[PDB]
Amino acid sequence: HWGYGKHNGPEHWHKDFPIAKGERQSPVDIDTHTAKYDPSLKPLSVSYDQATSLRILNNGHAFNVEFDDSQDKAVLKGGPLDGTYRLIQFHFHWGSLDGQGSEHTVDKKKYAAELHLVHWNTKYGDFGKAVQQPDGLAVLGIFLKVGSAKPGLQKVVDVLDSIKTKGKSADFTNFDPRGLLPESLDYWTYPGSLTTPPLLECVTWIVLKEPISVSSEQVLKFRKLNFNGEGEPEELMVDNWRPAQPLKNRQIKASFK
Ligand SMILES: N#Cc1ccc(S(N)(=O)=O)cc1
Ligand SMILES: N#Cc1ccc(S(N)(=O)=O)cc1
Ligand SMILES: OC[C@H]1O[C@@H](O)[C@H](O)[C@@H](O)[C@@H]1O
Ligand SMILES: OC[C@H]1O[C@@H](O)[C@H](O)[C@@H](O)[C@@H]1O
Ligand SMILES: OC[C@H]1O[C@H](O)[C@H](O)[C@@H](O)[C@@H]1O
Ligand SMILES: [Zn+2]
Repeated sequence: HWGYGKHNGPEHWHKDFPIAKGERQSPVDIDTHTAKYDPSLKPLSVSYDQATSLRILNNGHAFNVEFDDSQDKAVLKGGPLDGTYRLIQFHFHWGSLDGQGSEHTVDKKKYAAELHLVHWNTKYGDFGKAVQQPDGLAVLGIFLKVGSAKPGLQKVVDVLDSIKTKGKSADFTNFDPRGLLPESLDYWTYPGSLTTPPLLECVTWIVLKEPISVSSEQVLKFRKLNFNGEGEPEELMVDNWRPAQPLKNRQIKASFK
């Protein structure tokens, strides 16, 4: 199956997922000089005060923190979005070393990691139906740089030893995703895709300009996870990022002048 290694990584995905060479693939490089302020963007609303986290899962590619999406609790609205988008999960992509790990790049610069908060458009009723629609998903992307520790991340870090291998999960109730945000909600936005197979072209990307800082110790613990299952030869879960894809017939819009 697909992965990130030399033999099943991003350069191979197109053989089973031909949309990998499609017209609005993600991630992309964000050229900050060509991005244009867009006055048509409405204020962005990240409304996570009633979020209900449930569980954390090592799925063999990353770890997902899953939320109750059975009703409107944690939602994302405004900005480029038409309607209400419910938070379903978040996960990260990261590197083997601090100089790489992000999926999006900013003027070609790679960050140490990238957080994706994944939301689906409630007009479509369920996630599976949303991923059959051009505007089915919205992903809020946040860059991580290494510096001071992020207190709102430490609970995540500290549970990772209990989900080291593929298929392991743990209870992860009462986690507040608001502690993962930076101060500013300035962002870039463009239409794109899932960055992992099945690579579906359903996503409105909203990428925050301000990174969060995490400590070296925090990201080092991400890198102790395993891609493999229990009992199998250890393959450290590192470099689980897709490189930037061609922009093609797209423009990146900025929320800020
Ligand atoms: N054996 C094998 C194998 C290699 C690559 C992939 S792909 N196209 O999903 O990256 C799948 C299976
Ligand atoms: N199913 C699914 C799925 C959800 C989000 C993403 S991402 N890396 O574009 O946020 C990838 C796959
Ligand atoms: O426990 C994590 C978070 O869960 C939410 O449902 C609560 O309303 C918040 O007050 C709390 O910070
Ligand atoms: O035709 C002019 C228009 O070109 C488009 O490509 C830009 O997105 C708009 O901002 C601009 O007003
Ligand atoms: O908030 C997420 C998790 O943080 C810590 O692991 C707590 O001990 C646990 O009870 C909680 O589920
Ligand atoms: Zn992702």
